[PDB]
Amino acid sequence: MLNTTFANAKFANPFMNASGVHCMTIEDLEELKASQAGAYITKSSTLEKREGNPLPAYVDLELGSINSMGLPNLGFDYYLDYVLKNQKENAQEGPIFFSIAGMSAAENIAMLKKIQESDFSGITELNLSCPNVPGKPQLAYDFEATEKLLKEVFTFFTKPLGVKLPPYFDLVHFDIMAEILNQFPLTYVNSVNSIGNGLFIDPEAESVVIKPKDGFGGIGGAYIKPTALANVRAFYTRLKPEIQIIGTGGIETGQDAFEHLLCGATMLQIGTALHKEGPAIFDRIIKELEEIMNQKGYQSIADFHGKLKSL
Amino acid sequence: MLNTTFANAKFANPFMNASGVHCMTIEDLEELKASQAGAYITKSSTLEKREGNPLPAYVDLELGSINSMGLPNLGFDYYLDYVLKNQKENAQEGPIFFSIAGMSAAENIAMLKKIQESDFSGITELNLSCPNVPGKPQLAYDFEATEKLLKEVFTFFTKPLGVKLPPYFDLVHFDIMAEILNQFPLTYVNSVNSIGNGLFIDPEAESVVIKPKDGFGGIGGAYIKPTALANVRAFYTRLKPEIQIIGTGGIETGQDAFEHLLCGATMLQIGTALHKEGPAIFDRIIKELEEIMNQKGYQSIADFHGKLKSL
Ligand SMILES: Cc1cc2nc3c(=O)[nH]c(=O)nc-3n(C[C@H](O)[C@H](O)[C@H](O)COP(=O)(O)O)c2cc1C
Ligand SMILES: Cc1cc2nc3c(=O)[nH]c(=O)nc-3n(C[C@H](O)[C@H](O)[C@H](O)COP(=O)(O)O)c2cc1C
Ligand SMILES: O=C(O)c1cc(=O)[nH]c(=O)[nH]1
Ligand SMILES: O=C(O)c1cc(=O)[nH]c(=O)[nH]1
Ligand SMILES: [Mg+2]
Ligand SMILES: [Mg+2]
Repeated sequence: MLNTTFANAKFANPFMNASGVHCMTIEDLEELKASQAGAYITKSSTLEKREGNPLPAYVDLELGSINSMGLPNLGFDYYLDYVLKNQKENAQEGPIFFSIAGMSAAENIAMLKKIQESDFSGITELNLSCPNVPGKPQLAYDFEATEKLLKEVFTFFTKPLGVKLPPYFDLVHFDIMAEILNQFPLTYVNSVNSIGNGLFIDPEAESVVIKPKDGFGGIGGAYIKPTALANVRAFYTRLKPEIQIIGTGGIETGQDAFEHLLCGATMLQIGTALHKEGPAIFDRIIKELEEIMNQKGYQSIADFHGKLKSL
Repeated sequence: MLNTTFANAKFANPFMNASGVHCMTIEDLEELKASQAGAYITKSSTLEKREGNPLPAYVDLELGSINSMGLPNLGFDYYLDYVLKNQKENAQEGPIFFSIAGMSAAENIAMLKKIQESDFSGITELNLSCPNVPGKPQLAYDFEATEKLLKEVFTFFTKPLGVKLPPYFDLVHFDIMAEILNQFPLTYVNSVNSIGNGLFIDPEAESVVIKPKDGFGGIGGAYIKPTALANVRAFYTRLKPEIQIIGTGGIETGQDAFEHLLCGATMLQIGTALHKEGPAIFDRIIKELEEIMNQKGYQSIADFHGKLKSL
């Protein structure tokens, strides 16, 4: 019922992990492969291995999560070797996704060049929105810098590429970004990364709950679903059909998934909920979405994809 | 216990209504005056009376609210005439706040000039963040336009003035805005207005829940507290001490209030919670905050104001 076509590839269902969650090591990735997830993506990588910010850096909240991980990752070479090797094996339905988050334009270009030259046949996700790198703002909030980077990327990168975007809150910003992105042979847009620089306080201790950046961190979970759905929908009505969408943000139940799909998302990523529940979440949410479809008499996602009604 | 000094004026407590909530008519305002609120503010006004966006425009949500009112208001002259006659009665402890949200820079300048020329002795709040007027983005997301407007404003406005700001999610943005604001003799900054252009969906009807702008509206309530607290704290550590802060966003309990004060807010505004509960909320939240202070052995807000601890 959930069979999905995305990036000219076929997936059993639209569910995936969100980059950064349960995808740090080969062991984590193999657990996602064994789960019911339709597809999975690697932790955003940098050219070299990176330690990350001081702990505590992640905290579970009643309405979601707050985090300032700081891009801890095992490095580009580590992830490229895993994907190449799981590619040669033909042991899964649908390609693996590879996320990169260079700490400079040159770094992103270097990793993209390596992917282009390698035998990698999967999908790449360029992260333009990490809100937890001290001194390095979200690139996608700088429209000029974003367009400049993408123009250089497309002068040589021919493989499937998507961009992970931060949430926008002004309609003109959606217009500007859509006009920048529509000029490229981009495969997809993934909205949204965490709501940047939020704060959570322990009132009894009168202090913040994470160590990095004086307690400021990316917000995920139920707190952000309204923003996530809005971003998915706003881009769905502005992007050229050639650019599909991956919806991310506040997905915990089949109903949350149904809502993202109504908005126009094709693939769906789970962050916070997966962090709390583990890979078993995929079997649960798949069953919940199928039940919603059964009650409505839908046998395919096409029966409601992007059909959100206005009043 | 809650006695507060703000804008060189004395207030019984820091609580106020948030502009837009329970402050449309003289009757609403008189009800706020009779309540236990330390101060109150008028609905943002425009030069001409406005009907507002088509209904339904406001919906109560489990985690907050979504709205696209569209600045319905009785017009600048209506509110000015009211505050001018009330001021003369000397019937309350502390000035009334007057909010303005002109459709254009020219409209804001015209209203500010009328306030300057009038005998108004209260406090004015310039709203640079309404996210619900079709085709009119939040001015405060355009740093150049914001600085330009404020420079003209201060060539003539000498009365107390604060600015209502939209939420920011990137530290560099707080730096830019702080640099801009610190060059002016502003009285305060009010963070934050609703999280703009969010979306809420009724999964059973497969439809949005508000009529304007295809269902996109400002988000308030529990959903936005992490963002609201972060904005209050980020400006508290960046603004010159002459510019105080009013904290707005997700305040429903004494604990929420305590958190805003710990961040650096001096006055506190309640929107969504007041919309749902009515003016009786002030008596409830005041007692909740005093109980928190009593348990901690605090006898004044100064005992913890801005004392949020980092790890
Ligand atoms: C602990 C943690 C680490 C994350 N790491 C990444 C990352 O490396 N790359 C990326 O694009 N997003 C990262 N994200 C953001 C997610 O991919 C996702 O966009 C976000 O958590 C919003 O989804 P949610 O509401 O399901 O949590 C991370 C989120 C969390 C909580
Ligand atoms: C129905 C409604 C009308 C509002 N009208 C205004 C307005 O005229 N001017 C303004 O500055 N803010 C307005 N706001 C925003 C609030 O003042 C407040 O910033 C927002 O709701 C965040 O606070 P909350 O979490 O307590 O709701 C409005 C909010 C709502 C829900
Ligand atoms: O690793 C991180 O800090 C991180 C990166 C990113 O893109 N998003 C997030 O929430 N955290
Ligand atoms: O009247 C409105 O639509 C409105 C104005 C504003 O500044 N904020 C908000 O949430 N609504
Ligand atoms: Mg599997
Ligand atoms: Mg009173």
